[PDB]
Amino acid sequence: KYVDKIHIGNYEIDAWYFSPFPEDYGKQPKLWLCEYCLKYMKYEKSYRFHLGQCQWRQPPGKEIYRKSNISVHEVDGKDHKIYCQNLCLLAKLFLDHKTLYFDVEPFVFYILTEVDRQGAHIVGYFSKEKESPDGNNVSCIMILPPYQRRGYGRFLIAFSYELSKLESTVGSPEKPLSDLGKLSYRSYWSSVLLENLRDLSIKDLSQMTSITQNDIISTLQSLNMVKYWKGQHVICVTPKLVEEHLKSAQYKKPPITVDSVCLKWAPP
Ligand SMILES: CC(=O)SCCNC(=O)CCNC(=O)[C@H](O)C(C)(C)COP(=O)(O)OP(=O)(O)OC[C@H]1O[C@@H](n2cnc3c(N)ncnc32)[C@H](O)[C@@H]1OP(=O)(O)O
Ligand code: NA
Ligand code: NA
Ligand code: NA
Ligand SMILES: [Zn+2]
Repeated sequence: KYVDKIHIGNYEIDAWYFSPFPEDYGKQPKLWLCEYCLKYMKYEKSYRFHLGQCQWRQPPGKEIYRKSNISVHEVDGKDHKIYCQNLCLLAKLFLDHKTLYFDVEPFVFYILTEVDRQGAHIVGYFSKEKESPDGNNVSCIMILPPYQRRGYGRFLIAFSYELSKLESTVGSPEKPLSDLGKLSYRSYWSSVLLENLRDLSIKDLSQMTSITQNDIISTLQSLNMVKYWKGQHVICVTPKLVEEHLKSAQYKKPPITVDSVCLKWAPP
């Protein structure tokens, strides 16, 4: 039998996918997770005890972003191994394609939290290879179900590209994307590109946004804003065509935005 339900913080969450918590753990009905250190436990009683003893009230590593009560922590898999393993097992409950859980040393993890008087509460994360041959600026990205559809995922995507910009390089999420992942990246790419054509070659857009030319082209194609002339993709849009898309119900602007002023981060 698999883990099919977790209790974390004040939430109970049903699993979407198999996650390889150890047999005894992963043959318990429900796992209880400390929302701060992500230790997983078998019993309500061991969970209650731990809550009284655990002194963590935020993720480990460095707080590299903080605006109002939104916080991002940068966590090196090498320095912070158990925590990152616990994070990956948690993540795997909601990711179909994640294959890596214990071998966390090659990754850096960016943890999103909502802060209040009690502590910094985990919302989601993304992982990123320290060295990615495929130029992936995201390995996996996950927002916990009770926080989904509220702009946190868009925030993390935007955040991952701010990192890429600061690294002066283009980046793309590692494939295959979930359907939810595709919806979110298509939505993000479209907004960013449209806004850049409201207020330019594909080469220029890629340099300005750190979106890869491939992702720009596929996005522009879905928007019918590219012409194809003898094997070159050429941007073809009118400033009013741009604005029709942005003004429609399709593109909302009530986001949480990444404020570069609140980002404390120097490139690897
Ligand atoms: C590289 C990879 O990691 S691939 C796998 C991606 N990760 C996962 O699948 C983990 C499980 N899924 C998730 O955690 C989330 O669904 C994520 C990370 C994909 C998105 O996070 P969310 O906070 O829910 O997305 P967010 O609120 O920012 O909305 C982003 C956009 O995607 C759309 N969207 C998000 N979820 C849905 C959904 N079920 N149905 C339709 N549209 C959706 C939103 O409408 C929005 O578009 P819009 O601005 O035009 O309205
Ligand atoms: Na649920
Ligand atoms: Na669920
Ligand atoms: Na459910
Ligand atoms: Zn704990």
